[PDB]
Amino acid sequence: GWIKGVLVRCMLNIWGVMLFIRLSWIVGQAGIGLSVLVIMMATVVTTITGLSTSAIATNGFVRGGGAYYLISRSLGPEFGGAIGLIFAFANAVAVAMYVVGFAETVVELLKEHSILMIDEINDIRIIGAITVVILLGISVAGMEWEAKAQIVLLVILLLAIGDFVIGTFIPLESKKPKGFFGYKSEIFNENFGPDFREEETFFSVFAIFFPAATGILAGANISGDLADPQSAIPKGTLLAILITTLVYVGIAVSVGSCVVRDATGNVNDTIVTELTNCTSAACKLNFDFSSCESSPCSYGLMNNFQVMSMVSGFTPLISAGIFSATLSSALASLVSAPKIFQALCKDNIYPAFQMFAKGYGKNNEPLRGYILTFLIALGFILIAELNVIAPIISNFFLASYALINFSVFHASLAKSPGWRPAFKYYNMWISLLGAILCCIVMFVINWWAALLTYVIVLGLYIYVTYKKPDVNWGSSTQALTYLNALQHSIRLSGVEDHVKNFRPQCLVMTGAPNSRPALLHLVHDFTKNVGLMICGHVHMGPRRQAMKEMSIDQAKYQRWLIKNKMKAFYAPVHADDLREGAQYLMQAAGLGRMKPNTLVLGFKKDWLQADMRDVDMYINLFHDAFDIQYGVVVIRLKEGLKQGKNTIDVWWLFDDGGLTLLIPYLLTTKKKWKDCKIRVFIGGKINRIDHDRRAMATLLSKFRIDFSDIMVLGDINTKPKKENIIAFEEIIEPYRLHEDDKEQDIADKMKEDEPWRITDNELELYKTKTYRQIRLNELLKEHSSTANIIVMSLPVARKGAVSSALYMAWLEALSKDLPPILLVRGNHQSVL
Amino acid sequence: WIKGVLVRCMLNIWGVMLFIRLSWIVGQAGIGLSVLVIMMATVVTTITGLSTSAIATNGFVRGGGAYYLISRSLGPEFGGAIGLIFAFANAVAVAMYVVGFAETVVELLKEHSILMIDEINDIRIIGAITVVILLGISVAGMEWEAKAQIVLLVILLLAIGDFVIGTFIPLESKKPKGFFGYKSEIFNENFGPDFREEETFFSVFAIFFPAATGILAGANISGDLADPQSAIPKGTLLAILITTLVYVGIAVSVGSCVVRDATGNVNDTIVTELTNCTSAACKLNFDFSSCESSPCSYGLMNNFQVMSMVSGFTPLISAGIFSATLSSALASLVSAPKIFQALCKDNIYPAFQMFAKGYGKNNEPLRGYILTFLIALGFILIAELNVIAPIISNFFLASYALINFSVFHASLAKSPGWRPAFKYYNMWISLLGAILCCIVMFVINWWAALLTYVIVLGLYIYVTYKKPDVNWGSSTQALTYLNALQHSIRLSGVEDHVKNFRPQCLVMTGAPNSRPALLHLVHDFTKNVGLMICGHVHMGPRRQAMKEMSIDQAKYQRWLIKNKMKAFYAPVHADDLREGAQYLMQAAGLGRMKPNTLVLGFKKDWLQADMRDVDMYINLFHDAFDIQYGVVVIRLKEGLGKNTIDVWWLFDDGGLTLLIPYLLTTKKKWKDCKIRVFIGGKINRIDHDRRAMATLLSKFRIDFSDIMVLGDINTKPKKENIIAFEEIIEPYRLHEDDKEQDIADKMKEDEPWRITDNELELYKTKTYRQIRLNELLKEHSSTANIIVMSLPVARKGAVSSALYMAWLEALSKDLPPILLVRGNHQSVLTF
Ligand SMILES: NS(=O)(=O)c1cc(C(=O)O)c(NCc2ccco2)cc1Cl
Ligand SMILES: NS(=O)(=O)c1cc(C(=O)O)c(NCc2ccco2)cc1Cl
Repeated sequence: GWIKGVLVRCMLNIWGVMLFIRLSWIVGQAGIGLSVLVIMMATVVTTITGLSTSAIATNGFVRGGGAYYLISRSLGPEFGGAIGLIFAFANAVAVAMYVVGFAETVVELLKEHSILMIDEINDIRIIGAITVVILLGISVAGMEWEAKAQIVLLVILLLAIGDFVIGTFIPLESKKPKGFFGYKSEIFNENFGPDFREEETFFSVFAIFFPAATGILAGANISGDLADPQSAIPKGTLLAILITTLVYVGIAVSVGSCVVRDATGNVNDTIVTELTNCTSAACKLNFDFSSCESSPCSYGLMNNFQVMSMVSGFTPLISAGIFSATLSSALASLVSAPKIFQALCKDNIYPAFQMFAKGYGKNNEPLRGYILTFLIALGFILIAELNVIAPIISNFFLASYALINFSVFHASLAKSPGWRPAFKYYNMWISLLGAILCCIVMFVINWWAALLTYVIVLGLYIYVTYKKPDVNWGSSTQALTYLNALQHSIRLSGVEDHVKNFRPQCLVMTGAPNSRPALLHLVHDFTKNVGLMICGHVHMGPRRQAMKEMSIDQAKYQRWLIKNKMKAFYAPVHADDLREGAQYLMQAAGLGRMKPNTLVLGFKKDWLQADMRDVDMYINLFHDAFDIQYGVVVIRLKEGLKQGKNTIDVWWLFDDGGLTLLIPYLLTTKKKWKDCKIRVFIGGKINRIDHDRRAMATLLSKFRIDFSDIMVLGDINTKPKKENIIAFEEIIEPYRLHEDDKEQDIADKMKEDEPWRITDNELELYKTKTYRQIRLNELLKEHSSTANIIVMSLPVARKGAVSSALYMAWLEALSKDLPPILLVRGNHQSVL
Repeated sequence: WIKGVLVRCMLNIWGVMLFIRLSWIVGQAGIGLSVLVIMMATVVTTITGLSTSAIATNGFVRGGGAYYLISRSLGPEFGGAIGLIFAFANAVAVAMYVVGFAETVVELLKEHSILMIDEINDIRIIGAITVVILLGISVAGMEWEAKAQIVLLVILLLAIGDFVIGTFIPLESKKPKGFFGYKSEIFNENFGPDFREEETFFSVFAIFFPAATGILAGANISGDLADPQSAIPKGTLLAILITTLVYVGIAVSVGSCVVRDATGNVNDTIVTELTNCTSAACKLNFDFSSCESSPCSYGLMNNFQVMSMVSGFTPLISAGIFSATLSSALASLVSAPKIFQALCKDNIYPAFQMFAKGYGKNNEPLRGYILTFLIALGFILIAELNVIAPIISNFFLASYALINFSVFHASLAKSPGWRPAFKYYNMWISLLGAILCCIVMFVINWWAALLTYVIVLGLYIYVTYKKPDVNWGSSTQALTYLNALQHSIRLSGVEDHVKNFRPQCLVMTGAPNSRPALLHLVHDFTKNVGLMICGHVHMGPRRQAMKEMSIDQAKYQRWLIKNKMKAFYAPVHADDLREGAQYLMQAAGLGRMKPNTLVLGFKKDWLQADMRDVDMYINLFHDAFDIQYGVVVIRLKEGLGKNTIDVWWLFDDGGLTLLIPYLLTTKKKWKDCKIRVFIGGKINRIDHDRRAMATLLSKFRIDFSDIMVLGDINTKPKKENIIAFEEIIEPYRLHEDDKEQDIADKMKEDEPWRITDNELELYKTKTYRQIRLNELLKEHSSTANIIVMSLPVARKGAVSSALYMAWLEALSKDLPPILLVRGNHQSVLTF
């Protein structure tokens, strides 16, 4: 593997302009020990983030290529996106940092040669604009060029830092005008001072140093391909942070022991005999610093930001090295950030940003993404001063690192993916501690900008929480949502008591979900968010071709159920007939306590023109649903289409456990039937109108129906009319067995060859039930004609007590021409 | 309803800070700043009131505990978080009110002549004694809790009436101090902001926020209302409206009545003299000099009896302070232990369970009492007032911020039980309120805010998965049930194609109490990578089936959740085992969580059992294969080199034979694996087949120890094993050649399962292969933790069930735990 390549790229990202152009003021403002402290703290947080991103790279997404899929699925759909935004924005503003550094170095280069000084902020702005022009011109195309240029340039950078540690080794009297002393002992003692002359504090110089150590995420996940991408990249990058920390400590100590804080650029201010009062760094010598305690100093350590780069020997090589380092870091940042934006746009967790992904050229680079990154980077370039801008970039890098640490901690704690340890010091608690320390430290720097950072993080969490995108868990890593669903189902199965909640769970026995859409919508009304709907389908046919047909039907009808705004589980079964497959579904479907407890059938509207064997299976389906204590709900809709305008009439005619009252109430809460007034109809005696009405009203207050009105009807149990019974017997006539007219042997033959014939004996035996059904239909047409939905208790009979033709004729006569009617019968156990 | 809970809420909110500190606050801060402080505290309290109003209007009829309301509406995690924070806030607020009462008592002693010691220590001793007497009243005060509160409210309104009457009554003795009734001349000097001795705008707000607290404690905590859905919103919100405006009124009247600098001395009664005095002190003649140059002792700044100086009949006003403070303390000491015991009974904190127990007429926690009134005395030791007040303010702000953020989070993420339907509620209002609470939480104190942030974050981390690991703790099914709904829908909506294959097992063992080791072995390779459904076919009468199935389901699910098994007990009712297994294979599971493999224990004692049962058990194999399922036949011994998991790969069945050992290895008990993969290949360059199988293994991430290629299969075994097999199958063998044709025909049609001599002659090579494989397993794999071999398979009706089970018994005769695995041709590197 190219541990060499990863090392050189991570180094070149760290070894930028903040590496060696500001450390002079870092040690001049603070001292030796305090600079060592800030370097060590930046090292601690950087190595915690390095261990975190090492845990990202080596395991959990070892096979997975690319940064963003790994950071998303190996962590969580929520956690990856925020990291992407903040770290991309941090790179975008780092571009501004490094071009400002190049610009101020160019200003210093021009100042000595130029006879006059143009506006300094304007000079920095125009030079930075030109540098970003070169940056984009390089970043249009080419990656092997940077892959070689990094190895080309790291040697020159090491030569530059060697020139720093060697320029003091050669002293010179011409170097004495500037306050230069060669590795003297007094300088280190002078510079080991904990609080110093500049008003800025410790956390200020912490911000001034911190972005230099940032950028380690580039080689771990942002880096892609480059031969071996795993199992040795973490060790190489960790070694990179370690060696950068060692060289930072070395150069800080060397510069602190090198040069005194304030200096006078003159041959004067040298005292022949003054051993007392220690005016300069060299107390007995006092070569340079005198009379500049209150006067501004031209070439001071803290007063001049770049004195170490000017007083180092062979300084043109230093000047070239500054350009090389800052341009290399700028190229790295500006090839990173736009592709980060484009990657998050392509994954489209946030469709509001999705159009930024362009892929204009042969490479997938975003042209409009390049323009947007150019604009925002130049916007931060508009601030031509580096001292206050550097904390801003520090804030977003350190915040992104804190989010990475907390994401790694949450991934280790939850371990929804594989997420092996596969690392030394893989501990999640140390990552949590690093994240907390990062949060506090980010706060201490620029409390207002920090508060805006928490605001942005909370807003990102707010957006990603309510909106669940089928991006990474949805594509190629469905194991995450599978395990979440499995864990939630196991948790649900752990509840001890089920008697508290009836929880209406429906098994809709409609074969084709695309067919009968209004009935599926009506079922979805009462089970949308209160219960489980399972749209069963019994596929009969050859068993050899059964499995492929069932699979393709599952795919197609599940796509249909998801496309329409429904929450249904398509469950297909293979059986010889309807009854066997329905038995399969009713006794076996569901997981744990997500098992259907009501059976929902559509009214068989073609029972007149269908074979009576199918009607027998329909009625026996009613009966063996009642055997398993299911609740039968029969829906008869005009399929040529529901609108809620006035009322939803409920006809409480039987105590079925309260299902026929529970379903209408669940209809009201869906905001489609919000403007619908429940008007319960009950059957009581004329003398008992007040008692029944009052008790029923209290019973609804127990169901919390909040009835509009309750009307008691004495019209039931009367002879319906001459016409309606005529129509009923005309409906019966094709299936009626006229045993009176036929001979007894002929009647027995016609009964045995077709046992579904309705006879004259049980027609007169069940006369009162038939008259009750017809009378109820008359009352429905009179009182419930203007109603959105009608709910009544469906009639039942003992198994074999009635012919199937008679039972379906009762169901047809009861619901003849009404609006959508919902005949409900429930198991006798209470639903409260 | 209104007056039942308004009295309690007004007693709670009108506390110690109404009387002694309001004058001081409107002295340090101007009247404009006092109005700003009271108004913005009112904004915070009203936002919390709308949040808790939505919480109460969430659709459950009556919840006893307000914490339990938070729990059933938002969830166990947030419910526990607000419960703990609010309980601690009430516990420390009890100490605050005790310190306030002790302050009034000690400064009344200073009003009198008797003073035992320095007033600072007198605060400590009086606070301790008052904690003792409040314990004496606290244990059982049912008549004091209900009957005395209306009297206390009457006394409090009486006291505020005397305050107004005192504002409207000038007197000569009030003239040396600051007292000028409702005049602009001192309103001019008093309007200005005059902060003194390190005081800031947020510090006076930090001590003022204790006054506007406990809006939940007054009415919502008790949970005894005629209309809990509707009276709770009107009980609190209107109370705030009848509270804070009264506050504002005082903030005006004091600012209009008493001067910012008042000399207690009677010496500086200036004669009517022509002196300018641009300061408002001499606008009316009395100078109030030398109290601003030197330390002062009166005038909204250096005294707190200035409000008592305003009001006549000062015993009545002092009784007003006493009644208000003790009523607030009594409300807090009732609120906190009840919520704390509800936390323990909800089992969110297992270590806290010892606090739950209590005895009495109504069960109350004595452990909670002793801990709260111990930490109260711990805060009594800090006698300094404006240091106690900020930490109670911070903790109440923590409770309110957590409430608002949790309500907003439940509204945002579309939580399952979220239909509040409150008259005027907005989720954005709650979010803004939580943000404002966090900001003003920080600004008043940084270390306290940091400690609160770190403790609530640690609590959130603890309740993430450590508590939902086994027992999440919610006794309400809904927050679980509907939740799984979306997740199963979250599983159903994804287009998995055939890319995602997971081991989804349908174990067929009727009694999970029997064969626990087999269930553990199945759980080993399906713990976190698939679905495991233990299925039971209940045989018996149909009439008593449902109750028997319900009892068995409850018992076996409790057993499966007690032992660390993640399984679903799925019972089906059928006449025979084959029909129930067909039910479970066809229909069990929902969405993408449907069984993919069939797990069958090896039918030991099949020699003793009737051959019809063996025939049905064998027909289970052929039914599973038809529905395209995978069959594993574990012959784990039920009595319970080095550690090794041997894999004999003799057939290409979709890689399940290799997938099962890999899933075994990624477990704690099988961490040491040393997988040895044996394969049968014809005699050739062995290394070719070895490296091809090695590449196929490296696809599976198996980390093999060695692939051994053995060609000793397909040879005649030893004669001992063959005759042993012959004696095994002898009782079930129809010797058609030995006997006559018609006896054989009678025995065949009577017993179709009899194995003929023709089946033995046809399948001689297969039988020899099975018994030779058994010899090879004994020779090569005698010492191993697990053996996994491809399952023998025959076409339907080709072999008798006796011969088939004799093959399965001969193959696995005296071996370690052996799994005979056959899979559908699906899992070709798809996992
Ligand atoms: N309401 S119905 O009688 O016309 C009806 C109709 C159907 C239906 O076929 O849609 C159905 N599904 C079972 C099935 C058979 C073939 C495919 O699915 C069930 C019923 Cl009850
Ligand atoms: N693996 S087995 O053949 O010995 C077996 C064994 C059992 C078993 O009895 O545990 C079982 N349960 C079904 C049942 C019927 C009546 C009671 O349970 C099913 C099977 Cl396949």
